[PDB]
Amino acid sequence: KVLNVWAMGDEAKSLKELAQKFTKDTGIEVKVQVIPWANAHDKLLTAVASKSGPDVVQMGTTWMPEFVEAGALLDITKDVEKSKNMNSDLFFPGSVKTTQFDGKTYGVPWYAETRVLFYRTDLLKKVGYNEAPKTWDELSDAALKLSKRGKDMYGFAIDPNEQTTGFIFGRQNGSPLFDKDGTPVFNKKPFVDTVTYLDSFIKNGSAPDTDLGLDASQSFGGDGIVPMFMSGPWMVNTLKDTAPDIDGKWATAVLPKKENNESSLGGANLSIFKYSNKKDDALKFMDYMSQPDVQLSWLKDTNSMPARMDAWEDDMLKNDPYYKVFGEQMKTAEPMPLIPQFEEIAQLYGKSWEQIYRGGADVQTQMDTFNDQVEALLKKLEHHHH
Ligand SMILES: [Zn+2]
Ligand SMILES: [Zn+2]
Ligand SMILES: [Zn+2]
Ligand SMILES: [Zn+2]
Ligand SMILES: [Zn+2]
Ligand SMILES: [Zn+2]
Ligand SMILES: [Zn+2]
Ligand SMILES: [Zn+2]
Ligand SMILES: [Zn+2]
Ligand SMILES: [Zn+2]
Ligand SMILES: [Zn+2]
Ligand SMILES: [Zn+2]
Ligand SMILES: [Zn+2]
Ligand SMILES: [Zn+2]
Ligand SMILES: [Zn+2]
Repeated sequence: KVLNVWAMGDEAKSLKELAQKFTKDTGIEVKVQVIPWANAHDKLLTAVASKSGPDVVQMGTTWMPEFVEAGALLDITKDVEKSKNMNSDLFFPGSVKTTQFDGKTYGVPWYAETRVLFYRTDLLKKVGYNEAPKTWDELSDAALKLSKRGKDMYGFAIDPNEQTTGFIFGRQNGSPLFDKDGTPVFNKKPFVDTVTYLDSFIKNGSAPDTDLGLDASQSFGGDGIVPMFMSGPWMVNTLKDTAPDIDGKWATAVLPKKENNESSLGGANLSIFKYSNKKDDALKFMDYMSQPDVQLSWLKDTNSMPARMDAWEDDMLKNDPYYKVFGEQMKTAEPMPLIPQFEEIAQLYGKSWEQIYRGGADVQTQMDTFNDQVEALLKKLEHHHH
């Protein structure tokens, strides 16, 4: 009788609260189970293997490729086209891409995350920039200048464990990452030149090449040791809460442009488990969560940005100087390639990046080795294919 909803994390307090309001509204009873992130993969596969699980599941966008192939997620194409609040035109195009496979829809975008430039407005002004850097040459130039402030002063952070960063810059320089035949092209000139460009901030001392052990407040606040970096919407909240000393001294901006300035697109979708016996009630719970005002309540309780475009007509987003920039970036942002072993490929990239920035490898030779590893990884599907 009760609609089982799987949410991911340590806590699902805010969703329980919206689920209790949904129940008061619809007479639909909802039980939210909290699945720790390090158990969700195997928990969901177990549900598939046992043809028994929740009715609605929170799906990280990068997990969609594997759970669609695994048969975990119901084809809801027909149901969402005739819905009020779940139609694909109502969501950011990149969020929509994460739901669509062989022309079919396996979920509804719920909340979206994209990566923007965080910068110290006073520090950029100091080195001659009235606005955020707008191009790769400016990001390079502004960062080298900021690094000459002092001994352990920097200009820009390249996070060596951030999976998106390499590929976001690659696409900006016109790498498609995989060609039309699915062949990896990490060793071709648009991607190789991108990695040379990222490597230049390390070699020139404008990006840290070790773990400085600074939290965001410590690195970005104060004198602004690392005065520019890239992050998601969660960092707005963190800076306001942990670095009040820099109030009115920082902003977000859209990423600097090369051929384009497009960012990554991630977050979560709501999907129906394939063997749900309550599809009707699942679709009703999902359509409530797709309503603009619920997306805005969710944003207030958890700072997750709406995937529903109409929510962005609210003043708390439209006219917020931090979040409006995430809204603009969202418009053209592109999910990381939606294949089941992307996270492995991100990881191989991480290692190659390390061999360059730390071990001084040649960029072209190292990208040749990386491209060969991706090819090998793709041939034998050791993980995540079904
Ligand atoms: Zn919470
Ligand atoms: Zn080109
Ligand atoms: Zn060093
Ligand atoms: Zn807060
Ligand atoms: Zn609430
Ligand atoms: Zn408007
Ligand atoms: Zn585009
Ligand atoms: Zn290492
Ligand atoms: Zn060379
Ligand atoms: Zn192996
Ligand atoms: Zn894995
Ligand atoms: Zn394994
Ligand atoms: Zn897997
Ligand atoms: Zn496959
Ligand atoms: Zn399987």
